[PDB]
Amino acid sequence: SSVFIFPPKPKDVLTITLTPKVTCVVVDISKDDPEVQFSWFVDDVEVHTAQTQPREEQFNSTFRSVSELPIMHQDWLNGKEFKCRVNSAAFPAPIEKTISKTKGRPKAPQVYTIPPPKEQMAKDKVSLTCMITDFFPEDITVEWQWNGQPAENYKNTQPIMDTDGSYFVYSKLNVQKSNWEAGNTFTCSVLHEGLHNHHTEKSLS
Amino acid sequence: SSVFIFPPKPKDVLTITLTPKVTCVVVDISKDDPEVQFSWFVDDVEVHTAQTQPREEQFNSTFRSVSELPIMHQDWLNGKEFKCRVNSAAFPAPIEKTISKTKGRPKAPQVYTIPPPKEQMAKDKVSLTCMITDFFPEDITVEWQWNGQPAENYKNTQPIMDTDGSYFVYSKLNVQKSNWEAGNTFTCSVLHEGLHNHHTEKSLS
Ligand SMILES: [Cl-]
Ligand SMILES: [Mg+2]
Ligand SMILES: [Mg+2]
Repeated sequence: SSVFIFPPKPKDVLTITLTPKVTCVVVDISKDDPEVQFSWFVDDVEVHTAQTQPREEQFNSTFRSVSELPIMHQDWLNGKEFKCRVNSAAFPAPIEKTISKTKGRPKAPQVYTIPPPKEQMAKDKVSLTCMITDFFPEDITVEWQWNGQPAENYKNTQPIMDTDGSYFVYSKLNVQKSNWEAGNTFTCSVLHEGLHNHHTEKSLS
Repeated sequence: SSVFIFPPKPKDVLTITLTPKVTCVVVDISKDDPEVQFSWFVDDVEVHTAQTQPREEQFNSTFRSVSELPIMHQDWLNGKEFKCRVNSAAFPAPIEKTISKTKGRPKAPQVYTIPPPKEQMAKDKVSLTCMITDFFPEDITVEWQWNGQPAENYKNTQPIMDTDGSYFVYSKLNVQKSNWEAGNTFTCSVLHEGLHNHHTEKSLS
């Protein structure tokens, strides 16, 4: 069992009413292993407000242990370091994991939308595209809105670093024929620390 | 000299990187009056992180004294009460002022845009309109964006309470002829606690 640590949801970090949290996970544990113990520190000073989930059997019959450290929005943006120190019997020494915002001047992303390619219109299931470029750091949230309501039928590619140090991402929203030309409006909502108001919208029809 | 207290900028309250602040002002002071002393409390417990400006001569030759209490975003949204207690020699007893978010379930505003009325197109200076309705509480920020850059040539009416308990606001963006039909894009950016992502955009051309 190897330990992983995850950044907070970019959306959570930017919305005052949400609660950003750092996540530590010990996956691939043997039903036989003793419960792992977690320990957290914010800038090398231990904190005691984390909550660790019970323990859940995953898809490969083994388990995972999740621990969440709720944090302050500002601490993530100001670059504080978050350390998860996990140990147990099945570990000679404890494993330590670290994570913190990528450092550098934030850069605002360029958000563009793309209506179905000329050649796809011939199908009975098309796809709208949101093309987000030149942002930094990589933390970003991209979602789609049908008219004004959520849309769960979309996929975002993981951010990739272009040659120049910035990142890009594509979001693909699928829509069974119809809708597109004759129908409801489609909006690409992006949240990033580099945007004016930290958020922006672009819509298609 | 009567004392006033002002809510934090709605935009400040909602953007994690901005610093919302409560403002106390003692306007109409006589050049002869002794410097007023301020005192703050958050939920009846005094705080000592406020900063009071020196003292500035206003438009009617008299002066004003401004004191700002930086606060936490959450405290404003969670309904905490902010009290400014000001005294001095020119005051028998001290004056106390209170302010805090209006209480009730937040309601999301409906944001619509209006292109110049048919009858105004005949002029060499038109006006775009952003019509925001059904929001609650009244704290809101409405701004305009020419393409993607700020616009300072706009006016927002103060929010008004409709019959049903909600509020509405109109924002008027003026644009010297041209632009409108043949030109750059105009966006109405609104920030409110009741919106998804706390923010939204509507554009015209
Ligand atoms: Cl926001
Ligand atoms: Mg099983
Ligand atoms: Mg003078």
